Amino acid sequence: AIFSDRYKGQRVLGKGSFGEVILCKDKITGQECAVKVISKRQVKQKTDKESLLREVQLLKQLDHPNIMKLYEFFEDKGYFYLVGEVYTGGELFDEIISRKRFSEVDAARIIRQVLSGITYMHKNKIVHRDLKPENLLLESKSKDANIRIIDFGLSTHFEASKKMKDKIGTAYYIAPEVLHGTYDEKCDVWSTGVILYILLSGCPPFNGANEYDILKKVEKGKYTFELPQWKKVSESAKDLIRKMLTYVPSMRISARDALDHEWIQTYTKEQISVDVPSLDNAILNIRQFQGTQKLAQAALLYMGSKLTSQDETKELTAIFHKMDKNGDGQLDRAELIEGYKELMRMKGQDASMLDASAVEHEVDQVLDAVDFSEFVTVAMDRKTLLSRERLERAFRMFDSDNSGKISSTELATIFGVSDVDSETWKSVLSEVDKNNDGEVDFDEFQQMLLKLCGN
Repeated sequence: AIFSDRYKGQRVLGKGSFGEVILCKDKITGQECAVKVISKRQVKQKTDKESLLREVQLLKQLDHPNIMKLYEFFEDKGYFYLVGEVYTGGELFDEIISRKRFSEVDAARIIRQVLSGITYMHKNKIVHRDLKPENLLLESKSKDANIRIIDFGLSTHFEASKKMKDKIGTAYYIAPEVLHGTYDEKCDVWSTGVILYILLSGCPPFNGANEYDILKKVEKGKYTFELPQWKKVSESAKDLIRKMLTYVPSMRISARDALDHEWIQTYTKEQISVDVPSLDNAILNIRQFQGTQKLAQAALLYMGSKLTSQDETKELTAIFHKMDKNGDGQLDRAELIEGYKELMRMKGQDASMLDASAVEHEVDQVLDAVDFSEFVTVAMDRKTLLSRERLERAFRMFDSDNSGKISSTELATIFGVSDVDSETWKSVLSEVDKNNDGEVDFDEFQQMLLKLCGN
């Protein structure tokens, strides 16, 4: 069976671990689904094909309210397609930052859900390994929505990307034993402990100015509850966190036992809410955390889209250059589709244009922009639109005081998370604005990113 015979792509949902997520629709039943499209060229497998098929077959038979359902699985020469249910509530942390109040009751409800999902998957011998806030989606846009964990069991069969645009955020949550090579399901308890620590304080327990510094702290495994905002927190919560962030995995609490912990039992009850305070400083610090992570990520995706744009601009120009037998006056719709399809056929059938019919429609959207090779320039900047828009929006969102500016200190934090060399971005700043006075506006920030990706 072929994926594109059964599903049509509707909208690009965005970048995930190992590939893009596409909103797709079943061509017969009209059923909407979220499809993760994993390119075999960017991601190599680290297990034989048979063991992947076996795990896929198992996953299709599993069901739990806090686990993203896997419906179907397809493979062609270029891609794996993981077809699952659509959730529209967005990422947990994005919902949390919009709240005005947040308490240990709210935290405990969240963590009980995550642990319930984890406990279930561990019973079926499935480990996540890459659990992080972006893998926690809410089922709907309502309040106190059900949490669905995504990407369970991918880690085992696909080696993670070494491109930093894909690694953003990963270092805070990885269990030390995963770094050293010997790990088991207890690594998911660690990651959840890290997430809980951030929920209650707004700051990562293992932090640093870049990936390496963070990984160094994880590997030593030492963390503290010294920050002022921990005074607001119960001793039971801190005791659970200590057990989840226990270094030696055999001494670390299981997911199932974490569910029976006093903190979970006490704070996931209805009447306790009337005598529990709101963790305002935690909400403030998580807002800062989330904004920073989304801007850094948007910056890297913007640089990546620009490099992809420049690659494809030149490739598509040459394809038409060849197809054209003689001179200009050669913009022929069928030939444009043939050339755009040639561009795609060289890489395969990508996520944004899964079918031959997807290219025809895309060319028409470009032509409907440009009446009846000006086609190339319009075609490419439409692809990067979601990156430019995401960048500016992430910039506005990070600029919470609406000052229009990001400070030098904020740039150091943003580029550190982005793993952009310190001496490099400072040099780029001087070329953009020679007389800058310790801050950049959006255009200046954008100019820096362009220079940081050879433009």
